Amino acid sequence: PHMDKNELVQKAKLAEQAERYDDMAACMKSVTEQGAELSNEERNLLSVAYKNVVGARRSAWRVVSSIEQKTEGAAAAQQMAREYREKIETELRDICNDVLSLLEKFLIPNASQAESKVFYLKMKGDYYRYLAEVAAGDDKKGIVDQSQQAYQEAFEISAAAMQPTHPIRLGLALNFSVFYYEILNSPEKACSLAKTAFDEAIAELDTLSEESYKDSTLIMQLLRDNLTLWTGGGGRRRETQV
Amino acid sequence: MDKNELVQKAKLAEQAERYDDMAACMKSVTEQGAELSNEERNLLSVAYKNVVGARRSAWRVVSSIEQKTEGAAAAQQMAREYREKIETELRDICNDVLSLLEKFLIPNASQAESKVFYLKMKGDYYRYLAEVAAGDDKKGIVDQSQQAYQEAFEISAAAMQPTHPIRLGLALNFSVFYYEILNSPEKACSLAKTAFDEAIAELDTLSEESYKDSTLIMQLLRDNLTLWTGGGGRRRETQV
Ligand SMILES: C=CC(C)(C)OC[C@H]1O[C@H](O[C@@H]2C3=C([C@H](C)COC(C)=O)C[C@H](O)[C@]3(C)/C=C3/[C@@H](COC)CC[C@H]3[C@@H](C)[C@H]2O)[C@H](O)[C@@H](OC(C)=O)[C@@H]1O
Ligand SMILES: C=CC(C)(C)OC[C@H]1O[C@H](O[C@@H]2C3=C([C@H](C)COC(C)=O)C[C@H](O)[C@]3(C)/C=C3/[C@@H](COC)CC[C@H]3[C@@H](C)[C@H]2O)[C@H](O)[C@@H](OC(C)=O)[C@@H]1O
Repeated sequence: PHMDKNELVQKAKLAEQAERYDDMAACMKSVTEQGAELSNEERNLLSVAYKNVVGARRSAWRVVSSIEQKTEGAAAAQQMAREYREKIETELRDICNDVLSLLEKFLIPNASQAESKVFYLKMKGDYYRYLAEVAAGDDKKGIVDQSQQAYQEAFEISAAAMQPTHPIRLGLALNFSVFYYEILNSPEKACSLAKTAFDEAIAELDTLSEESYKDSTLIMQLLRDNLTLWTGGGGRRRETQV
Repeated sequence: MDKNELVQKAKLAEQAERYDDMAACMKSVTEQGAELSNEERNLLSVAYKNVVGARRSAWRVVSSIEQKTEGAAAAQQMAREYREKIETELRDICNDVLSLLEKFLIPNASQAESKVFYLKMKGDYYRYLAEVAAGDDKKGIVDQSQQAYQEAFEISAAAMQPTHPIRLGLALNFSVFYYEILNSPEKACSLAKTAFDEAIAELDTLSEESYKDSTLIMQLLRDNLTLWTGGGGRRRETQV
């Protein structure tokens, strides 16, 4: 029925504890469709739910894609893997389009604060990036442009209105960096973006609050994990403190 | 879709951890009516193990939340109704498996090892029904599980080696059935200890490269024995 948003959130937390993320996503989708601005808690429940729904397809897509490449010497096995991948892609695009619709219809146009604006624009960039991961041929370029345009708009807002220690500004830099490295095949810009975001958070560490401490320090390590991974083939100088 | 294509897509779904797809593929193979190979048999069981295991895990999480929700009638009802929703999915899965066992797998089982596999499976999925049963229907569900386990137990005791992973796995689950469903811990321990002792008497067989599965089940059997027997004056163990 048309239930209260607190009732739906309660059901979403029940589904989250049971690791039933379809249910959790359906509850938070209904919360979004009521048209009221999401609280930080509801926003995070929505994001986590669809993170898990789409992630199951992305991990399965990579497994099947790898098998398709490993079986390229046999036509029957390769075609079976290809057709299974195409089924998974259809599920993947339907999920991404579902999230992208909720962003366009409810979340982005109703975002009244820069923090939430950046959150939803980063989400838009992420789910277009997930579409880019499985886009083939000539239709990839348009999807990549959509991802970049949302990331860059979120980056402009974030650079002007958010501290470098804010988890959303850090998470934006992390994923935008991955976009440059893996979608645009631009490792220099990807490393520059990751290194700058980390360094700026370190430089202004005194702006980090307790409520953002665990999230921000986690994402700062994710930034360094990627930099260390990418600045391989020589380099990755160890760090001291004197 | 031909038989061999279905099995190949089932293996594909297994690697992708898409167990609903895997179960659907092996159910279609089963419904073709021919006897399953040992590989196809294992694919079918692993598929439905994961499909039903997700509901059982979620059932226990939601049941616990529901039981801990005192003085919040609305929240407790919401938790119960969500558990009941999970229960319905769980029953449909078990009924699906039990129907496949009764219509195809058990009647077509040509040799003892297969008969024991499928009869153990029938005992297992009736046991899963018993875990969420109550009222009047539980007694009948429990009897169905015990009768399937018992026949598998008599066939395996007759025609299978004590080191066979199917016979060991039967002893593991039948003993748990006794401990947990029938509240017969001494029967449960004796069943588990006899199977463990009879297999450890052929320890050289268990060390062979082909007996990794029996080796795993032997760890579980002894784990339950340690859990159920002793555990009072035990001191922690080290190894220099
Ligand atoms: C019940 C609510 C749940 C679903 C658990 O919230 C998830 C998490 O929600 C918050 O954390 C957010 C957040 C995450 C944190 C980095 C988790 O950090 C930990 C474990 O310490 C991961 C999540 O996916 C989430 C919600 C998302 C993002 C992501 C948003 O892009 C659009 C990039 C930034 C990051 C932000 C929003 C984090 O603030 C919280 O601050 C976290 O609490 C902790 C651990 O401090 C909580 O684990
Ligand atoms: C990887 C998965 C696939 C390919 C589907 O096979 C699952 C597994 O299938 C076989 O193992 C069976 C088997 C299991 C073994 C205990 C797994 O052992 C190891 C070392 O991983 C667990 C499975 O669920 C399965 C198929 C089921 C049963 C169970 C059936 O009850 C009705 C009773 C005991 C056990 C038997 C049938 C085992 O022989 C094999 O012997 C295993 O191979 C090894 C190396 O142990 C393989 O991992």
